[PDB]
Amino acid sequence: GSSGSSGMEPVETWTPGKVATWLRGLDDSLQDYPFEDWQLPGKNLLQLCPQSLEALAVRSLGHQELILGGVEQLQALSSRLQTENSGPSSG
Repeated sequence: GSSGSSGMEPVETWTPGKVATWLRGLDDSLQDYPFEDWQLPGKNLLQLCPQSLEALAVRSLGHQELILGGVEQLQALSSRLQTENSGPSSG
């Protein structure tokens, strides 16, 4: 099925077609990289590394820090503690 911007699903589940949107937004310096081609799934987006990115023509550090940095925040919101049953309440 398809959800309508309802709920904050984990990135580890996100599809390799949405990431491109989350990557292009991060910054323009990255908007250049062929995301639509990267076809990289979320499960891999949260398990990325400075040794792999290189393969995608991402050797430069500055660019790595930009992404890797934001990913660190995702791994958190994505990796929850038995949220299925009960999770944190923001209020």
